[PDB]
Amino acid sequence: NPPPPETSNPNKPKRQTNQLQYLLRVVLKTLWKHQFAWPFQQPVDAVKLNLPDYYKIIKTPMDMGTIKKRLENNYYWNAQECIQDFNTMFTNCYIYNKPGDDIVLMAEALEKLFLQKINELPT
Ligand SMILES: COc1ccc2c(c1)C=C1c3c(ccc(OC)c3O2)C(=O)N1C
Repeated sequence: NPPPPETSNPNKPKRQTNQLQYLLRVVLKTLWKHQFAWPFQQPVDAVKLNLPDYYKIIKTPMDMGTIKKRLENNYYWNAQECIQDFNTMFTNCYIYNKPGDDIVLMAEALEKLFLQKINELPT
């Protein structure tokens, strides 16, 4: 396994915004409880899951456990930065797999719920 994505970085500028607060309290914590959330709650363990090709294909890994810790650590500058991490997580799934796979059906449903929840954010 590669090292997991960082969740802290002292020289990176931090910020707390209403939208980032909402992304943790509402968006992530709601997605987390979905029946299809479990494959996305932690970095992919290529050794445990027997996916030796995973990090040969996926060069910008991301998962909701990392995102949750980044939100809790006020790692992001703005909501768009966190939204980009969700989008990276979803697109990684589509890239590593192919249409119709169970894991892709799961990501497709989670992506639709995610878009529903970020359609309107606080001001
Ligand atoms: C307990 O956490 C788990 C357990 C098994 C899981 C995953 C995470 C997450 C996966 C995953 C993918 C592809 C194949 C796969 O299994 C063949 C798979 O399995 C994939 O793209 N992601 C994100």
